Amino acid sequence: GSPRESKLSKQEGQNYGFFLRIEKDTDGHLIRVIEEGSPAEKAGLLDGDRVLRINGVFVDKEEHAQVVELVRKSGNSVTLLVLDGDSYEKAVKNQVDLKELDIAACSLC
Repeated sequence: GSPRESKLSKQEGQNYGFFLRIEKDTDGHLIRVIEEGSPAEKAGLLDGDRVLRINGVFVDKEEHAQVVELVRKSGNSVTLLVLDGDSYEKAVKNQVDLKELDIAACSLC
């Protein structure tokens, strides 16, 4: 499956509505527990998605704290490039260069 670009917006007094996790023996910055009615929910985030980029910044190899800090530094809007859990785990298995993944697609019909 393709990565997706999710554009989240929130107000002061709100959160985006998900947890970012590192899990034992699991690769990637994991999105977990999408809160009902949240910006994350509205923006198409899914449990098990990995965050590849935050506002264009490649974060797959960054430490958890630095990924969370980039979210904080983004303020009340943030663009996430995410990849679903199955596609991410297949990509790592297949030695796909995650840095080259982009949403741009174009086919002639």
